[PDB]
Amino acid sequence: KFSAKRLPSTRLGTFLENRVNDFLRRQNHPESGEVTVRVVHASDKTVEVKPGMKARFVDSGEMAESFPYRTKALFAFEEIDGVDLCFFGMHVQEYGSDCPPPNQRRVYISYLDSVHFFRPKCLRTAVYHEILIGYLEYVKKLGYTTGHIWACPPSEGDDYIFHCHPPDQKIPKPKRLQEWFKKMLDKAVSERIVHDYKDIFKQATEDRLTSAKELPYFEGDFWPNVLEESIKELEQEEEERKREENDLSQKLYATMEKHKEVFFVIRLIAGPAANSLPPIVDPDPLIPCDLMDGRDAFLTLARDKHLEFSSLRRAQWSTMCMLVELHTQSQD
Ligand SMILES: CC(C)(COP(=O)(O)OP(=O)(O)OC[C@H]1O[C@@H](n2cnc3c(N)ncnc32)[C@H](O)[C@@H]1OP(=O)(O)O)[C@@H](O)C(=O)NCCC(=O)NCCS
Repeated sequence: KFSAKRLPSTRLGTFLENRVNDFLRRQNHPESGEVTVRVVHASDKTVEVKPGMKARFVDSGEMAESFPYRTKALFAFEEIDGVDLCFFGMHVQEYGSDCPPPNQRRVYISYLDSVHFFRPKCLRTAVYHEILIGYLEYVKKLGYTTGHIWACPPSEGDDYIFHCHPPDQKIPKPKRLQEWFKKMLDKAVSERIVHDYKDIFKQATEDRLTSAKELPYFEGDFWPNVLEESIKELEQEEEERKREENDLSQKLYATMEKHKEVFFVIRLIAGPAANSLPPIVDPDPLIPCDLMDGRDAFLTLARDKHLEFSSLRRAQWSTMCMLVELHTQSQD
């Protein structure tokens, strides 16, 4: 059988689904189904500093040329009427205790995506939040100190993870998505999972950040590209001054303040306890899976095989195909 449940389990997946199903049992809703969470990709990667920053800080020996991280893809499924539905997906980047500053003991949510067919409807959002809170709960247990989120909804017609969303699934505007993450984080705060959280601007200020090299630097994130753009801005200004004869940090602080409400810095472990921690040891094995290495492969598979997630029934058929692919691609 190629069911969701028969996908190879992990500590992380097991931890998440157990949290969600305990939550569902507590709600005792007659329409809810069993939820399965599976990590379907785990691999070692590195993000390398782009030219501008390498020139400024890497060649200077002030900053590592690259940072090692593990990427994970995980999906949540719901069984209803004995039928699998994939309804939530998320890719994360995890920077371990071996990672150089400024990235060590940090996790970053690359992207998350959903299709709105969870049953019952009235528990959908709560379940998403339980997945996210459990994730923060879990990495906090392993010893990561900080979580990072870039609250950015997809542009018109773009799919983050699931090809062809339901036409009537509304896409939240920035402010709504922002409030959504806050509600999730506030729950995590009341559960003493999250210590506190701040926008990127307030965090930098409190941390007394003085140099771009101090900003966490993640694969595909907003900040490495604004830094490259900022540096080219400096170069062109320098050229203006050249003609006339014939600060990075202040550019960054300015950009940080401008877009502060989109970027969350989430403190899992703060203060002293964040300083005498054992190495991070991840009990889960690597999980090679070309289909789920970042998001393009699955979008591409979906397009190629016409797997839409645009209705409940289309989503379930697509879910079956995805699962068959995940099962066979694993098999040797
Ligand atoms: C982020 C996400 C998982 C949240 O799903 P959610 O828990 O159902 O919350 P939403 O904010 O989307 O929807 C909540 C309600 O607001 C409504 N809503 C959403 N966007 C809206 C909009 N632009 N205008 C008016 N209403 C909107 C929804 O219809 C929903 O109504 P309902 O509860 O009465 O059914 C989902 O919106 C999603 O998958 N978005 C695409 C990917 C993404 O944005 N990822 C975040 C960046 S990493």
